[PDB]
Amino acid sequence: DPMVSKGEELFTGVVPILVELDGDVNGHKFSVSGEGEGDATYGKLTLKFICTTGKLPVPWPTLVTTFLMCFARYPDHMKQHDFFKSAMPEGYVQERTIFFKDDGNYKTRAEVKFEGDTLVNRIELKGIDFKEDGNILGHKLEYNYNSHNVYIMADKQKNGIKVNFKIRHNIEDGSVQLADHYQQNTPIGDGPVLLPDNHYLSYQSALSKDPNEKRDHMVLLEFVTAAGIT
Repeated sequence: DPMVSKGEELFTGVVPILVELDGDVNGHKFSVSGEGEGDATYGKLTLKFICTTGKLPVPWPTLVTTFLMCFARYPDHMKQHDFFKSAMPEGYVQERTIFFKDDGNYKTRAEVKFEGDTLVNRIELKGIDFKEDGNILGHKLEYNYNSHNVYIMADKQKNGIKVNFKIRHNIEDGSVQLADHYQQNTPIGDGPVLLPDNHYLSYQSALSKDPNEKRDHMVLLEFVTAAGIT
């Protein structure tokens, strides 16, 4: 299928990635840069993010979802449902509202596309209505991350997809902070895209620290696999 080919020929091997984020949460401004690589053959991403403005004013775990669904591994039987690769190289826009139960919300706009051989994710993030002393602005979330499925459905009238899901971040006292994600993606180009049947992506995420890094940062290892269309 020459449409499936175009996506295979873009993602076949290891692809370099660059991430850039500008954020303002409750007027606490910050910028983050990430670099790493993805190998969609294995659904694998390896990334390191650095807060280039100093201290990150929110917990690194709260940004993991915001910081590349094009690197999902779609099983062979599911390749006709991979919207994300089908939009490349022109890319797609990924927008979110993330509602932190009993606290503030993040609104995010990203553009994911190739710049030459490099896959780029440019993000603006605005957070409003946070509690200065809540779990987020008060840094009470643990530095870890649970596995989650993400359910993708077509958004046919917008030539794109909608995605809905809950992340539960562990709090230091042993409870959980719910982060309800609402998401929409639309292609940046005017060409055809694969609009999927309902399926999900399964995420595993591991957070760590670079022992030789003195700046505020996060090392992120993710594996992502499509399923749910037997």
